[PDB]
Amino acid sequence: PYGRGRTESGCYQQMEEAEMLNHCGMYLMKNLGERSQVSPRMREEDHKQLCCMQLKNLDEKCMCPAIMMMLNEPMWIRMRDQVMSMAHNLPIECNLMSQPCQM
Repeated sequence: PYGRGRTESGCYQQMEEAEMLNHCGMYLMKNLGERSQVSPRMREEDHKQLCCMQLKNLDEKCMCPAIMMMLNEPMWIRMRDQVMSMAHNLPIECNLMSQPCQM
């Protein structure tokens, strides 16, 4: 499902500047803390192309090691515990972190 590859600050720093896994996070963070209570039909955006977008703006080497740091930003701590697995196949189905970093 993942790999092992540590390194100093890099892609992460380029991530905040190009918050790639920030919008795809809201979709996963929309049930992590949102008044499910809904009078009308429903309501909920979908940014799966805005993440798969900037994710490309990043390097193919930032599509695995960076993600880790993505869930370390000032918006991914405990609520990310869910966006962790959710954003584990989202970036893979895009070929971002499919299986780049291995053992």
